[PDB]
Amino acid sequence: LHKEPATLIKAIDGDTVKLMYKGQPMTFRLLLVDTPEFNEKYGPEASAFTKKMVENAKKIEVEFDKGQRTDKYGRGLAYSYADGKMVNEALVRQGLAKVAYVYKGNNTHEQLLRKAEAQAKKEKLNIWS
Ligand SMILES: Cc1cn([C@H]2C[C@H](OP(=O)(O)O)[C@@H](COP(=O)(O)O)O2)c(=O)[nH]c1=O
Ligand SMILES: [Ca+2]
Repeated sequence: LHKEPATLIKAIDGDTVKLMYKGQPMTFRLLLVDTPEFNEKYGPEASAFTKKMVENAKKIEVEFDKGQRTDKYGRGLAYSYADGKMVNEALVRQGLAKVAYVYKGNNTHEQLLRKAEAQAKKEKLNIWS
């Protein structure tokens, strides 16, 4: 897998963000995670967490996995990094997302994320509290 550049256009919610990628605006949906919707418990906290992470970053990157790069809604499917830190993993590690939507061929970072979820759950963090 390869990191590629992108620039923040707008935070949207915990697991979706609007980025400029190859010069085009796209909504990205973060691979392998599920945040609560804004309307649901921890939803605002997930949204706040991702927002700060992407807004505070000097450098945003996206990393596609080996399989589909866009979903049925035309959202980009990627791992995203804020100054070298994976947003996907960080959400899970904080108990603000569950590992989810694990599809064959787009799951390179599955076990990394499951390990973070296990640590979050052990800490009884947020969603696991
Ligand atoms: C994360 C992810 C979601 N999706 C689709 C599956 C779900 O379809 P449905 O909308 O039919 O439920 C939806 C979940 O996204 P959200 O959690 O953003 O709603 O997005 C993918 O197809 N691939 C993916 O890797
Ligand atoms: Ca969601």
